[PDB]
Amino acid sequence: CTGCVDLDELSFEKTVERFPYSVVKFDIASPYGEKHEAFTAFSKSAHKATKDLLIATVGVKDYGELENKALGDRYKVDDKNFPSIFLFKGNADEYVQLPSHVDVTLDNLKAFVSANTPLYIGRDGCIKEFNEVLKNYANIPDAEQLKLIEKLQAKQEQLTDPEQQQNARAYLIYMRKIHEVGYDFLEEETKRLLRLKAGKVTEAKKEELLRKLNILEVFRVHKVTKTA
Ligand code: NA
Repeated sequence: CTGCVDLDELSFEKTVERFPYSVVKFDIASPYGEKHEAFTAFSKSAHKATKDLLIATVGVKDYGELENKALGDRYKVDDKNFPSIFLFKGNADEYVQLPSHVDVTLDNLKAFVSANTPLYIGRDGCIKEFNEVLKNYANIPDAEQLKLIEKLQAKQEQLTDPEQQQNARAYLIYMRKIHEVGYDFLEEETKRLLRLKAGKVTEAKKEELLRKLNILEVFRVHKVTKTA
């Protein structure tokens, strides 16, 4: 899958031991289907979020020299019940396995990382360096809102990743609209977005809307404390 590093008997231990954390799916060689697609989606997500996590695959072949059988056997991977998902903590000796009962989904894989490492794969659309300064934005004073607009506008112009540049536009719109009209903007925009999301929409269009809804979520506050 895109971003998934496929490892073998020669590369596995050496590569795992060079990253702070690795998540490895052991499966048949040339895997396919729902769990693999989830692992693919996971690779994409993890990649957008961090550089300290290796996303890797090991394909155990049933043919010829049985490449990677020894590797599978080192970790006692149940080859009657592929795929098997492992998380390694910086070397090939210190690891945890994904319980065999847990469905191999994008959500469950994100959860696996966050339960077993200091790493966090955020929501699609989010930008961590924006989020870290935006807590409680709707409630802070106008001058501090304007300072943050100027700051994140400067950050946006430096953004080199195309998705982050697009997602930054939504952050800025929301920052400006909330500064202009106040927290009522959250409800307005949530209803607009949900009307769209409730229409007949393609998967791509849904993903676009969800990214807007995820960025807008950053602006929700538990309590409105600023005057409207
Ligand atoms: Na931008």
